[PDB]
Amino acid sequence: GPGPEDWLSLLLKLEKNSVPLSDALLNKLIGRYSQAIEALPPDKYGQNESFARIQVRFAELKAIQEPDDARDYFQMARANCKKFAFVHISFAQFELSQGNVKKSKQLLQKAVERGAVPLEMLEIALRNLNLQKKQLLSEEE
Repeated sequence: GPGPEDWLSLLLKLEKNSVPLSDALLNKLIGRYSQAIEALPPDKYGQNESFARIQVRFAELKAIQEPDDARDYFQMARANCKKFAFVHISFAQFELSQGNVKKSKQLLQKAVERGAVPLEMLEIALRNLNLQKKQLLSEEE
């Protein structure tokens, strides 16, 4: 069975081929991400960055499709991929978008306390939250 890097490569190609986006194409994409998650045991991949990207994208797609039921998918991604700062920032971004500023800050502070990496990404996110910006992270690379 293919690993997370092979699955992510297929999933990103499907996202590129799902333009212009529609409800039907969004449902198809979410379905394909669920198939990757069903095929990838989290106990083998907790330290895998491509696996963290798969779990985060599923949660982000669910936040578009049904924001009132997306929290559990961010909690799953954080439970499985806690090492990566971008996982915690994605959850904090979701909370911020829902108007839960206090929860967004607590998620970022807990990630700093628990040593999610890289630290710099978390400091930028905390600065942007304190500056009252809508996005914790801009078009960053």
